[PDB]
Amino acid sequence: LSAQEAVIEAKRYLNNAKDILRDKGGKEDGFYQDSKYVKMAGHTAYSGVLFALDHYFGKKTKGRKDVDWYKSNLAQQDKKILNTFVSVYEQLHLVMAYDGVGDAEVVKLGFQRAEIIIDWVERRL
Amino acid sequence: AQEAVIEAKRYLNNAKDILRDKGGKEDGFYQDSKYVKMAGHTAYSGVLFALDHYFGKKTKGRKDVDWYKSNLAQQDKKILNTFVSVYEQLHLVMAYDGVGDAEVVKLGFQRAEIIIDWVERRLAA
Repeated sequence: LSAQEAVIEAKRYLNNAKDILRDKGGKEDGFYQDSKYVKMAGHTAYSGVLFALDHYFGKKTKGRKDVDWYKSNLAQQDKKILNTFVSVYEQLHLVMAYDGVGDAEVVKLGFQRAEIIIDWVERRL
Repeated sequence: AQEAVIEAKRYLNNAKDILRDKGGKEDGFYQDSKYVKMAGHTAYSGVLFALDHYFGKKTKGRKDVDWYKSNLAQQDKKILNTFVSVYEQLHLVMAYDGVGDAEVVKLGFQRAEIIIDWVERRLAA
């Protein structure tokens, strides 16, 4: 993969996640009621963010890549984007992917934050 | 009495004041986690204060999140989901992890006022 193919794929995970919420999330009264699809959507969107960051940054020697690894790298580049990322981690990786909670307005914001990180990577590119 | 509702709102507004005065907001993120945590805990404790006054007492042990959820499930599902989102945003993301995405925090606080108004509005039934 290359600069822009990597960023395109990242954006496809995002749109796949939005598609999942739209089609299977069961939005009623501002909340996605079907928890398993909130988790799937959150995990997929988060993975899109990590795909973009995985390419934009580097490959790491010695062991698994956790939230800290991403935090270090962003913290050297752009504090706004780091903060945006920690917010995406909280909203997509923990609230959605782990807890299964889909407050639709909060989710929309969390995806806006993920798209900001993808579009950042693409701009820096 | 049911100035339980007023005291709940004092916690919420105190929480907003702490973020304004000590949260260190920058580029849309509160930079000082200490105060994000404090604000979150205070706002969340406000909501619990209104709830504790409406639902009263649990016969054995201490309350936790499951006690509030099962009490709210018997009452109304929109309000259940609203409270879960409060729990996610104010108790987990802010109070515990110290993450303050100001736009997201605002929604969390709107959800909290929704719950306090629901209490006020049931108690005057």
